[PDB]
Amino acid sequence: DKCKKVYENYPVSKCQLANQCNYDCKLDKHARSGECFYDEKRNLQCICDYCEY
Repeated sequence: DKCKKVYENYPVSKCQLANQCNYDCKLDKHARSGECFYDEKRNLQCICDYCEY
C-alpha cells in the first residue's frame, strides 16, 4: 500500500537478516517492521511500512 515504501541504497546485502531491514528501515525512513520484498530485480529490498499491512 501507500504506507509501504521501498528504498534500496543497500541491496539485499543487509536483507540477509530480517533484523537488518527494520533497523535501516527504522533509522532510514523510520518504519515499523521494515520487511523485505521482491522487486523487478527479484532482489530483497527492505521496505519501510508505516501502517498495518
